[PDB]
Amino acid sequence: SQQQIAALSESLQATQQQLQALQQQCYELEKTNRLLVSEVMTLQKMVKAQNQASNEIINHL
Amino acid sequence: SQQQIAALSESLQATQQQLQALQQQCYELEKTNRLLVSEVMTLQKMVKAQNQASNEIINHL
Amino acid sequence: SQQQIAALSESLQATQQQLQALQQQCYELEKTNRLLVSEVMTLQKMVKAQNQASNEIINHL
Amino acid sequence: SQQQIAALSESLQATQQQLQALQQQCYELEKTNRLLVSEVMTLQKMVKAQNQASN
Repeated sequence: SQQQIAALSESLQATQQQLQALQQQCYELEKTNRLLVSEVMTLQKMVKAQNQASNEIINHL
Repeated sequence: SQQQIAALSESLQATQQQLQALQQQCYELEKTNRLLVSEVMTLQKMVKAQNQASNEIINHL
Repeated sequence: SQQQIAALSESLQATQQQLQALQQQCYELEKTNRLLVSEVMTLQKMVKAQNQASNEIINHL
Repeated sequence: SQQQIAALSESLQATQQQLQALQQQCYELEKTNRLLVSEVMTLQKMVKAQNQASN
C-alpha cells in the first residue's frame, strides 16, 4: 500500500509537470494568435483604405 | 495512510483547476479563430469588388 | 478508506474527462486553422490579381 | 486494494499520454499560427504596393 501510493504520487508529479509543459505551449499559442489578430486587423484597415482609393479612381475616370 | 492519500487528492484538485483554466484559454482561442474566419472572408469580398472596379476601368476606358 | 481511494478514482476519471474536453477544443482549433490557411491563400490570389489589374491600368496610362 | 491502485496507475499513465498528445496538438497549432502571421504580413506588403499603384 504505502509503496504503491508513493509511486502514484511520483506519477501525479510527472502529470503536473506535463501540464506545466502544456500551459507553456498554450501561452506561446496564445501569443501568436494575438499577434495574428493584430495583423489581420491591420490588414483590414489597409484593404479598407484601398477600397476608398479604388472608388476615387472610379469617380475620376 | 490517510494523510498521504488526502494529499494525492488535494493535488488532484489543483490539477483539475489548471485544466479548467486551460479550457477557458482554449475557448477564447476558438472564438478568436471564428472571428478571424469572418474577417478574412470579408477581405475576400472587398478585394473581389476592387478587382471588378479595376476591370471596368480596363474594359471600357 | 477503500473510500478515500474510490474518491480519488472518481476524481482522476473527471480529470481524464476534462482532458478529453480540451482535446475536443483543440480539434475545433485545428478545423478553423485549416479554414484560415485555405482562405488566406485564396485572399493572396485575389490580391495578386488586383496587382495585375493595377499594372494593366498603369500600362494603358 | 492493490487492484484499485493498479487501475489508478493504469489511469495516470493514460492521462500523461493524453497530455503528451495535447502538447503535440498545441505545437502544430502554433506552427500554423506562425505561418498565418507570415502570410498576413505578406498580404500587407502587397496591399501597400497596391496603394502605390493606386497613386
